Amino acid sequence: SVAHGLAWSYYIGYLRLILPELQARIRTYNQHYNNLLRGAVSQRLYILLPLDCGVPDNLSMADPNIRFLDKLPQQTADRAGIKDRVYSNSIYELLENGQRAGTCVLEYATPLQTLFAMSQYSQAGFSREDRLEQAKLFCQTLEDILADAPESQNNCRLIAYQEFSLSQEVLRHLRQ
Amino acid sequence: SVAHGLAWSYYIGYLRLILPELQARIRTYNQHYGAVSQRLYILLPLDCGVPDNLSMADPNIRFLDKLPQQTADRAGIKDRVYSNSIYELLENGQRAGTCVLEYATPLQTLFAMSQYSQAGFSREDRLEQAKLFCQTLEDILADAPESQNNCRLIAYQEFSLSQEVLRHLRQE
Ligand SMILES: COc1cc2cc(C(=O)CCC(=O)O)sc2cc1OCCCOc1c(OC)cc2sc(C(=O)CCC(=O)O)cc2c1F
Repeated sequence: SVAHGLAWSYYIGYLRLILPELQARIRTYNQHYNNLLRGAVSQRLYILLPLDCGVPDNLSMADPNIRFLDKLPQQTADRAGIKDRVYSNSIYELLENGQRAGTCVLEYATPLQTLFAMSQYSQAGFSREDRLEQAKLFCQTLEDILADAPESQNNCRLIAYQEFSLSQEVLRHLRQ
Repeated sequence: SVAHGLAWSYYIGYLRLILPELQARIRTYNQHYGAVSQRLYILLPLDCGVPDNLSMADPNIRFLDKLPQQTADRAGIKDRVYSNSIYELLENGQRAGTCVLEYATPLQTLFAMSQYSQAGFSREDRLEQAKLFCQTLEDILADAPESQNNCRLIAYQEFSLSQEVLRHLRQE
C-alpha cells in the first residue's frame, strides 16, 4: 500500500534519525538560546497530521494563534553521501486569548502532501476519493511503528485531525 | 504499491523542490572557483544498500566540497536546509570528473522494511520493488522537464561505482 510505505519511510528516513537527538537540542535551546524570562520549550516533536492532506508551508497562515518563535539549533549528519545533511526544526508559541499558553517544536508530516499530489496527478493511479483512507492508514502505520520504538515514541506526539482552531488542537495534546 | 508511493514521494517531497534551483547553485559554486558538472547524479543501488560515506563504497569517489546550501520554508519548518555534496571521480590516479552525487534514500526504506517483521515486506520481493522504484522515478521525470534535465538516474546491480558514475557523466 502507498500510505504503509510512506509511514515506514517517514520513520526509517527521518524520525529514526532525528528523534534520538531531539531532547539534547531542546535542552541546549532552553539553557543557552531561549529568552531568559520565558517558559521552557516543551520536549517532543509535535507532528501535524491533517487527514485532508493539506500541508501549508507557513503555520501562522493556518492559525494566527500559532506564532514562530525560533529555530532549534540544527542537527547535522553524513547521510547517503550528503556530508553534514542538515535537519532544521522550528519552535512555535501557542496563543490563547492573546497570551502564551504553550511553546513547542512543530511541523507537518510531509508524506501527507504526497497523498494530496498523487490524488491530483493522473499518472499516479490514485483516485481523489482514496485520500482520507490513505491519510488514516499513514497515521495508524506511524502509530504502530512508534509503539515498537520507545526512544522515538517518547520524543514525539502525533496530532491527527479532520476540520477550526489548529492551536487548540495542539494545546489539547500539550496539556496532557 | 510500496515502491510506487516511495518514488512519487521522493519526487513530490524532495526532487520537485531542489532540482529547479540546482543549476544556479552549481553555477554560483563554479564562479567562485575544473567546473562541477550540472545535474544531480542519483545513485540507485538495486540491492538497496545505502552507505552514508561514498569514499567507503569506492576510494575513487572522493569528497571535494559541499555545494552552497538551499533554504526554504517547508511544512512549518522555517528555512528547511537542503545540503548537497560534490565529489571528484578518479580513474588511474587522475581526476576524470566532478559532480553532485547522492543515494536515493527511499531505497534504504525498502532494505529496512525487508529486515523488520512488522513491515510485512519480504526480502524475496525487494529487488522487484527497487526496480519499480527506479522505473516509476524515470516515468515521473519524463513528465517534469525542469527536473529531468537537472538529474541523472544511476541504477546498478553489483565492481567499480566510480566507473558506473563516469560512464553516465561521459554521455554528455
Ligand atoms: C527517505 O524517505 C524519506 C525521507 C524523509 C525526510 C524528511 C524530512 O526531512 C522532513 C521535512 C521535509 O520533508 O522537508 S520527511 C521524509 C520522508 C521519507 O519517506 C517518504 C517517502 C519518500 O518521500 C520523501 C519525502 O516525502 C515527503 C521527503 C523527502 S526529504 C528527502 C531528503 O531530504 C533527501 C535526503 C535525506 O533523505 O535525508 C527525501 C525525501 C523523500 F524521499
